[PDB]
Amino acid sequence: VGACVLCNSQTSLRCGACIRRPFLCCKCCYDHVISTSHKLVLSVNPYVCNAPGCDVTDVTQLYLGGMSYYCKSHKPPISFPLCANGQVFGLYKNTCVGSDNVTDFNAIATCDWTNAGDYILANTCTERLKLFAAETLKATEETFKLSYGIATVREVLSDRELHLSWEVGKPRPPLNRNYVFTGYRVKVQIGEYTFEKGDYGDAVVYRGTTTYKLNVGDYFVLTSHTVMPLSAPTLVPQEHYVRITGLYPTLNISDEFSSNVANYQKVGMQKYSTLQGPPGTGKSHFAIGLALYYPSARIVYTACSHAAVDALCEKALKYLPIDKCSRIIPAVECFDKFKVNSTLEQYVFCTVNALPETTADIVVFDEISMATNYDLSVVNARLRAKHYVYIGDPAQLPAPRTLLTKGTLEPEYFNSVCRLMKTIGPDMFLGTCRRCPAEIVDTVSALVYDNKLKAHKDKSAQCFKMFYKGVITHDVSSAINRPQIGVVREFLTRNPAWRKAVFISPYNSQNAVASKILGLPTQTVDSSQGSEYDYVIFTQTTETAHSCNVNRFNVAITRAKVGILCIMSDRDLYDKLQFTSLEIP
Amino acid sequence: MAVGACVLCNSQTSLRCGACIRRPFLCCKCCYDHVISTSHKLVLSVNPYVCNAPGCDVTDVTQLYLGGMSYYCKSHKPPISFPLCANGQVFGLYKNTCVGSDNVTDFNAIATCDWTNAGDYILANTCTERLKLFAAETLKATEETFKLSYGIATVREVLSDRELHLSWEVGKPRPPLNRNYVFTGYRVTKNSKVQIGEYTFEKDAVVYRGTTTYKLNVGDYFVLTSHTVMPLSAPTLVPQEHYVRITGLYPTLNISDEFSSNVANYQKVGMQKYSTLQGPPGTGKSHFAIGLALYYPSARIVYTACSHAAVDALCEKALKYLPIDKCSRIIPARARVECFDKFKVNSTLEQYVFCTVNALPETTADIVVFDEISMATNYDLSVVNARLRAKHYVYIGDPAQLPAPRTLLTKGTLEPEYFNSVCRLMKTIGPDMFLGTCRRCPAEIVDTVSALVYDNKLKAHKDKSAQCFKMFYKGVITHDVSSAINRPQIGVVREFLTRNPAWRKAVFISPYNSQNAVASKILGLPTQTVDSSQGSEYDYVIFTQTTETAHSCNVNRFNVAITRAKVGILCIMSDRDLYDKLQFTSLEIP
Ligand SMILES: [Zn+2]
Ligand SMILES: [Zn+2]
Ligand SMILES: [Zn+2]
Ligand SMILES: [Zn+2]
Ligand SMILES: [Zn+2]
Ligand SMILES: [Zn+2]
Repeated sequence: VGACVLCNSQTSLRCGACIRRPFLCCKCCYDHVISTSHKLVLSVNPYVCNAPGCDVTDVTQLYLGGMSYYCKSHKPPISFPLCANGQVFGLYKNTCVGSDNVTDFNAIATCDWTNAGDYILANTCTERLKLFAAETLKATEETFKLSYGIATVREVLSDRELHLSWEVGKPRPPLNRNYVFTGYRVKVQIGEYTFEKGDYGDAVVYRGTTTYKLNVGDYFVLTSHTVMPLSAPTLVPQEHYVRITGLYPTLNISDEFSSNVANYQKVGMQKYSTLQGPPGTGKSHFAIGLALYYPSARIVYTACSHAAVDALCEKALKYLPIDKCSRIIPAVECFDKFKVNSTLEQYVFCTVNALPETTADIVVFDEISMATNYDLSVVNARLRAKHYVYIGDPAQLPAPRTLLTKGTLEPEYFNSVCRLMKTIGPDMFLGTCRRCPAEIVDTVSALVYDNKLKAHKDKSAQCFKMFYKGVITHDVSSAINRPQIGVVREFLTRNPAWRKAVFISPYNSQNAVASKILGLPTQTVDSSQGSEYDYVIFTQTTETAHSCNVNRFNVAITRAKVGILCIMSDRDLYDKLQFTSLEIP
Repeated sequence: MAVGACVLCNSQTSLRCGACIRRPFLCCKCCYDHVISTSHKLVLSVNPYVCNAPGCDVTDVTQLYLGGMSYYCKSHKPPISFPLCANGQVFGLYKNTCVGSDNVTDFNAIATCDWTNAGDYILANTCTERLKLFAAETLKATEETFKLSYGIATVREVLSDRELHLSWEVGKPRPPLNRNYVFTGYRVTKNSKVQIGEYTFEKDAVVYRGTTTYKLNVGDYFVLTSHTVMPLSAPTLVPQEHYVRITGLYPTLNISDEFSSNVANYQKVGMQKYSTLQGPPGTGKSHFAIGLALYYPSARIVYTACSHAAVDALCEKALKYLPIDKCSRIIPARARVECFDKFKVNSTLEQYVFCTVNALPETTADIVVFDEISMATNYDLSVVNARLRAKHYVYIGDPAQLPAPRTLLTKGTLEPEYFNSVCRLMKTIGPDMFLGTCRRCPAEIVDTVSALVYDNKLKAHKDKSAQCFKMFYKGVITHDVSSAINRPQIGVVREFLTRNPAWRKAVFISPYNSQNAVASKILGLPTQTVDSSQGSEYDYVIFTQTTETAHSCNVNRFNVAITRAKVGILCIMSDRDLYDKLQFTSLEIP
C-alpha cells in the first residue's frame, strides 16, 4: 500500500511488469495496462488466476470472483472483470483522482532507452516522472549488463596488460571506462576493474582496484549495484530573496575574486543558481572564491567524476586551510592531500554517488553537464542546504548513456539543470575565456556559445588545421588512423617545439597507437575535460557522429593555451575552424 | 539591358549589382541597402559605375561621384559633382518613384553565401517567393560557374572500352569521378576540334560510360558540361484554388479495377488547383500517374520530371495503358541522349506529352504531373509554372527519397522540408494524397522504413521473407580522391557468398562508387549506387555502408537503398544507429 506515482492517490496496486514496480491507483493502473503490453498487476495479492495450474496473469483477462481472482475459463458466475469503467479493481477504488499525463508515463515505462527521444521525454515530463524515468533508465542499464559475456583471464602479460577470453555466443562489452568489471577466482572475489585496448597484439589494459596477482582462469563479470528509489526532486522549487539569506559575506575580499561580486550575491539571494562556465573562464575560480566571500559557510563541493572533485581540491589546496578540508572516498586513486572521510569539516569534497547525509550552507555542484537526473535527485536527497550552486557548461560533455544507440541527445536534455540553461538561460555566465588563443575562442564562440564567449588573449598564430581523411582501421570497439599519425609525426620533426604537446583524439586505441609512434602524452577528449595544456595535437580520426559532436569538439580544441594542430576528417568542422590551413605534404 | 524592374520591390531602375553573379536589378534604395551592408561595391548602369580617369582602378560605388558627365573617384572628381551612393540611395533613373525593401537581410545573405552550408538552402526555401527565384538562379549559376573552375581531363592511355587512364591539368582542382559529374568529350582534328558526346567516370584508372559509344583514342579531353541559367519569372507554386466541383475534368463512366483504389485521390486532384502525392518505394507512383489519364480520358496531360530516366519510366507505364497514338515524347535536339523511342517525337499538341523539365515547351494542359518531386529544385518548379499554364498540378514523389545532388553543399545535412517548395508543404502540412501499401518489399523492409521515415503509415503487402539479414562490421576504411573503400566489408560478403551461393543474383549497392568498383573484382555482382538505383527494383540486394559519415547515414539514402529489394537483402552496416533500426536477422562475424 502506497502512493500512486502519477497523482499521489493512495493505492494497493503496483504494476508487476514495470521494472520499478511503481504504485498506480485504480484509474492510473487502468490507463497503463490498456494501452501498453504491461498486464501484470500486483496488490496485497497478485492478480493472477486462482485456479490450479492456470497461468493467466493478464489483468485485462482477469475477474474478481468474491475474494479471489479468476480467468474466463475458471471464473464463478457472480464475478466481473478487474478492468472496467476506466479502473482496475483494488483497495481505495472509491478514492482515486487520476492523472492527465499517463501518456508520458506509458512511454517511459515501456521504452528500452536506446532512442534519444526516450531521454528527451525523461527531461520534458513532470518532476515525478523525471524521477521515475531515472529509476527506470538506471534499472534498465543495470539489467542490460546481464546480457554481456564474462571476461576470462587468458594470460597475464604485466601489471597493466593481459589477454582475455570471451564467452562464445553472448555479446562483448566495449572496453573503456564506462564499463566496470567484478573479478572472481575459483572462491575469492578478486576486485573491481576496467579495461582498455592498447596497440600490441590481442592485449588489453586493466586498471584495477584492490591489488591482487590475478591468475589465468579468473573471470570478470561487470559491476552492477542496486538502483535505489528516488525521493528528492532534481531541482527544489526556486526561492527568491531580496537580501542575502543565510550567509555572512566578508568585507575584506581579495583582489582575485572581486570581479565575481555581482555573482556570489545572486547565490545568496536564490535557493538554487546556475552558472555556465565555458572552458578557461575560471569555473573553479568562482567555486573556491565563494568559500572566501562567505568564510564561515560550511560548503560541500561535489561532482560526478573523481577528477572533477580532485580538480576542485587542487584549487582549494591553494586558497583554503588544509585542516578544514576533507576528501570523502569510498572503498581510481583520487585526491589524497586532504584528510580522508572526515564528514564534519567545513569544506567537503566528495563525488555525488559517495555523498554522505549532512547539511550545508552552500552546495556547489560542478561539471553539471556530466550529471544525470538521478544524480541531481541524489544530491538533494543527501544534502539539505540553504543554497545550491550548479556549475558547468551544457556545451561540454554529457554523461555516457550506454544504451543510447539511435539518435542524438542535445544538451538541453542532459538534465534538469542543463535544460534550464538552454531554455531560460543560466543565472550567471562567465563570458571571457582567459585560457585559449583568439582563434580557438572565436571558433567555439560561434560554434556553441552563439558569439558570447570572448577572448582575453590575442590571436596566437599557432593554431593550424588540416583536411586529410586518411585511412580508418577499426578494432574491437575503437578506431585507429595511422596516416593521421603520419602527418603529426612529420609535424613533430618540422616543429620540434611542439614535442611538449598533448595528443588528443576521440578514441582510446588511436591514443595508444599515438603513444607508440609519437611518444607524446596521450589523452582522450573524455578525460581531458577540466584540463589545459600549452600545445595540443588533435586528430579527428573518423567522420562518425562521435568525432563530429560539437560538444566533444568544443572540449577538444579548448584544451590549448598557446597553439593547436587539428588533423580533421569532416569538412564542416574543418571549415568552421578559424585556423591557418596547412598544405598536405 | 541596363533598365529593368528591381528584383526586390519591382521599381524601375537603371542599376544592377555587378558583384552578384546574376546582376539583379536593384532600385536606388535597394541598391544602397545592398552595397553598404555587403562587400558588393560594383554597380552597373548603361556604363559601369567606375572611375573614368586614365589608370584608376577605383570601382567601389561608395567612393565614386557623378562629375562632368562620367564617374570619377575622390582623387579625380571635378569640382562640380555629387556622390553616387549617399543619403540612402545609389543614383540612377527613376530616383523619385523608388519604393525600397523592408528587409534586404535575406537578399544579402542569398547574394553573398557560397552555398556550401545547409543553412544557405534553408534560407532559400523560407524566404519570400521572389527571393526563392533569385536564390534559385544564384545557386544554379554558382554551380555552373564553379564547374568551370575544375581542370580538364585528357586520355593518356586506353586499357579497353571500359577502363582508361586520365591526365589532369596541373594546379586546378579535379572533379569527383561519379555519376553526378558529367563531362563533354572532345577529339582533336586537323583544325579546331569536335564534340564526341557526353561521358561519366567511375573509380587507379577509371571506367567511363558515354551518351554515345566511341572507341576513344589517346588525346581526347573532357570538360565538365556547363549550362547557362535563364532568369526565373514564375513562382515555384501557382496560387491555390479549391473548386466546388471537378473543374475542366470529366470522370469516366466505368473504370478498371487496376486504378480503383486511386479514384478518391483522382477526384481530389480535380477539385484543388495543385495537389501533392507522397508515394513510398514500391507503392506504384507510375501506375497512379498513368491511371489518372484513364479517369479523365479527354484531359490533356503533360507528364514531366527532371531526369530523362524518370520520364522514360512514365512512358513505359503509359505504353501499357494509354493509346500510343495519343503520346508524344519530347526530345530536345540539343544533346541527343538515348531516351524513349516508342512514341512520336516532339508533338506538343498530343494529348499525352512526356517531357523533361529542361525541354518543356510553352503550352497548356488540363493536368500537369510532376513526378519524382524530391529530385526537383525550386528552379525546376519555377520553370514548370512558367512553361506550362495548366488547370491542375499533381506533384508526385517522396520527401523520404533522394533529392537533387547539391554538389556545392559539403557542410551540413539538407532536410526534406528544404528540398524545394513541394516537399516543404509535404513535410509541414502533409501531402494531399498518400499511397500506403507497398507491393515490392518483404515485410521486414516495409516495417523498417515505415517506422524509419513514414510514421508507421506504410503497410507491407508481402509477408516476412526471412531473407533480410544485417551485420555490424566497420572493418577498414580507406579513402582515395573522392570516395571510400571498405575491403573487409567486401571480404565479409565473400565468406557469405560461398555460404549462400544463390546470392550471386544480388545487386551490390554502396553509397560510394569506389567501394562499388572494388566489389566488381573480388565478388563480381553488378554494382549500383543509391542515387543510381532510385525507382528500379531487384530480387536480392547486398548493401555495404562502407563508412559512418553523414552521407552514408542519410536516412533518405538508406530508405531508398534497402527498399530496392523484392525478396532478400544483406546489410553490412557501419552505423550502430541504422543497424539497430533495421528489423533484420543478425549474424555472427567469422
Ligand atoms: Zn508497467
Ligand atoms: Zn493515479
Ligand atoms: Zn484460470
Ligand atoms: Zn550584389
Ligand atoms: Zn528596390
Ligand atoms: Zn580615380
